[PDB]
Amino acid sequence: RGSHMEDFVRQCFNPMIVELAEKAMKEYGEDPKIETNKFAAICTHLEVCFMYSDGGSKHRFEIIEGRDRIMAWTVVNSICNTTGVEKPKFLPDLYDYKENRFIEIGVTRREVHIYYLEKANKIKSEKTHIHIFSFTGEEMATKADYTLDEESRARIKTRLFTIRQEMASRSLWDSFRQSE
Ligand SMILES: COc1cc(CCNC(=O)c2[nH]c(-c3ccc(C(F)(F)F)cc3)nc(=O)c2O)ccn1
Ligand SMILES: [Mn+2]
Ligand SMILES: [Mn+2]
Repeated sequence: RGSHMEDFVRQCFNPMIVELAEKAMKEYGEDPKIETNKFAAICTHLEVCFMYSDGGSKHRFEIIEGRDRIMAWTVVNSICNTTGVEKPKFLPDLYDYKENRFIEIGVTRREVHIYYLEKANKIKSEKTHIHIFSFTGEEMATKADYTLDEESRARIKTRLFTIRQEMASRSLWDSFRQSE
């Protein structure tokens, strides 16, 4: 199954980001060859998480996304057990040592409010931080604390819009938006 979407996502994203997305989808029983929109979304979320951890100081974050399930949970346990913070029900994306909390990164093709409320209804023990970026260039964070510098968030927003543009130039953006 040779799709324009798959070749585009391989030309658009870092080879390592691509490999991590592939491993994560296959672990979840999904096929990147034939479920290509989801492959692109997973790559995008990955790159945003990495970009985000690159903001701030150097020892600041611990990266949870992009690991295998078992080691990601091992790090989450080490975090909770050394810092005393409650253990979250679901695997988050990062941990901020500077503010001592987990961070849940979201990336949506819809309005950021709906995505935020969705991600908030499934974490009832609401001690973790939610930060949502949209494809159109806005964002929303818990208690209005956007964690990072303005320049770092701006780099992320520019990147998401460049992805969206380049997708739309190949007429793949419509199928991507109308797929979430
Ligand atoms: C959810 O199923 C999955 C899950 C995995 C590994 C664990 N996942 C996350 O931790 C995660 N996953 C997503 C996500 C997943 C799929 C889509 C899709 F495909 F619908 F566009 C969009 C967002 N967003 C996040 O913010 C986030 O933290 C691997 C594969 N599939
Ligand atoms: Mn995650
Ligand atoms: Mn996330």
